[PDB]
Amino acid sequence: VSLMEKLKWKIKCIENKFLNYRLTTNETVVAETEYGKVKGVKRLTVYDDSYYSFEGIPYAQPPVGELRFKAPQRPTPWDGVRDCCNHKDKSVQVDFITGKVCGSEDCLYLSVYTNNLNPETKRPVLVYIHGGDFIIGENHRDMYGPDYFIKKDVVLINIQYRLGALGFLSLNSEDLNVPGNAGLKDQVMALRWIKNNCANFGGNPDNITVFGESAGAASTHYMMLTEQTRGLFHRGILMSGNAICPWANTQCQHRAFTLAKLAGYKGEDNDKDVLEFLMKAKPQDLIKLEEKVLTLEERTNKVVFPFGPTVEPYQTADCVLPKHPREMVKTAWGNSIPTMMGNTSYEGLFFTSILKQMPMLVKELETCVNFVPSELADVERTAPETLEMGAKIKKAHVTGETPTADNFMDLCSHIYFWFPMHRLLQLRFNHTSGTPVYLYRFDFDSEDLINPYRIMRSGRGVKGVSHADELTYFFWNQLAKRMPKESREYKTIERMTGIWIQFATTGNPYSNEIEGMENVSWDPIKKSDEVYKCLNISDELKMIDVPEMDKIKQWESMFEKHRDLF
Repeated sequence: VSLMEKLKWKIKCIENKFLNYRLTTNETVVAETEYGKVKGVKRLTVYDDSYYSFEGIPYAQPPVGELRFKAPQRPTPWDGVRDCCNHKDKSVQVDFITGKVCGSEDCLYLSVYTNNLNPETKRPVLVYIHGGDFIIGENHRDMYGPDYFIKKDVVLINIQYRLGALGFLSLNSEDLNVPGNAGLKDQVMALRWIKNNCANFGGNPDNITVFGESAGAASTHYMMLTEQTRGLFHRGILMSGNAICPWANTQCQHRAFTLAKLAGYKGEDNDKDVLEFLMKAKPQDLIKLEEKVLTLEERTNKVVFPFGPTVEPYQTADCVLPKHPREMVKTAWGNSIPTMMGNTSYEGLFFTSILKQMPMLVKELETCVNFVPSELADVERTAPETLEMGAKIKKAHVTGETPTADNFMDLCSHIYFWFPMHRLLQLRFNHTSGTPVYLYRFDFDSEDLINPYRIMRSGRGVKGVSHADELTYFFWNQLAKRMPKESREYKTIERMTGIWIQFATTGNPYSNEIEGMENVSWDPIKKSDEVYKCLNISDELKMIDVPEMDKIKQWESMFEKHRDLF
């Protein structure tokens, strides 16, 4: 991120602070929770809608001291009224713009928003789990403002969960009670809080929808797979990701020692001594060093992040992932709830600035062997069969004589998003009883309204609908502005929030009340479908054959002689 962009961001931060003051009213309100009373405040939006805001509701004990690296524990109840009129800190992380460590270990909070605390009818509850690769993100309204959803009669809840090594350390030794996935266990505890408390805010505990984007989509999927959450919610929406994406989990049990060593540990590699050192470390030090943890071998093998969701090495009471997610799909309770899945029309445009920093990456398209699924490839990636599989990937994405950066980004859309979605759909049809799954494709391009992710990819002036570009149409953020009612952007806000709310309400995303949806016949995907249909969201709403299907089929063809692994 350039120094000019950093200055513009700082300016936006300050301006956003004073806008948020002007949007605060003097009306506060008290609501009940199982742990004690909370005070919220009525806020305005720039469109002059209003909503009651409760931020900083604890769903777990602060995971500090001996609770670091442990599963979340239930919070301590209080007498009196807890002030929830301001946000709490985010989980310790490297700030995506400034490059500096920020946040706090005291981060296990959720925020609840509704336009009416005493409505005449119990309301759909929508629960957003943010993305950020399990290493960044927050529920702060400078990125996740509820301003668009609260136009309608729903309850919206935005959770936090532990990130990085603090959320995802895993150790093999059963005696230490650090099996992994603390951050997913935070999500479980938040979902339990929501089921038990949403009625106090006007919500319907029999009608909860969980949704998330990127790592938040993998998280939502993990919440639909684990027995820990069986029956806690009733619809799921996976936006640009799922739990069988290659980036969504890793076996990180040996990496705690490496982190400890980077942080000054002088002892031997045994879990007990490694843990005692890590329990004494400053959390900023651990998070700052995480970028150095992956070894030369792991980088060679394209491991993306050192710490993340993992298959837990032994069983505990709070265990979230007892087997690989592909195996968990086969018995998952969430296969039996209405599900919606989708991606943007140019996911891989996310990698724009990486390709600018490392132009030589395009040389990987010469043979494409490094993109062959690891379960199909020989270790050296020199076997004739592996070369043949790489050639099939190359045919799918290299459209001209010389591979280009755009070819690379198109490949990225498939390896990270479309192909795992296809593999999940096909796996799941073998373990569900007709519960519907609906596909969307977000294909609306604008630079008149943006979100901070565009700054990350150095995406100013870049055309195309990148990963995370849809979040602009769901959440207010500090870069947003009021848009005219007749503008294409305003209409897209209404359509996206409208479709999500309609799906959350009924489990069917179609409604004749959404502008431009009147002539839409949106069927879910059937086991017998050879070509997926999706609702393509552009300036118009249209059912189409998924344009990516041909390339999806070319990826699938690598498994023709290895169908047991598909």
